[PDB]
Amino acid sequence: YCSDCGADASQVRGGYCTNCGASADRIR
Ligand SMILES: [Zn+2]
Repeated sequence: YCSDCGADASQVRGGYCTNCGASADRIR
């Protein structure tokens, strides 16, 4: 999940959470 917004990890692309724009690092 994205620690910043809760989005499912499946939603990360291009180095960013595609929901909230968090840097990749924020996925857990
Ligand atoms: Zn996010």
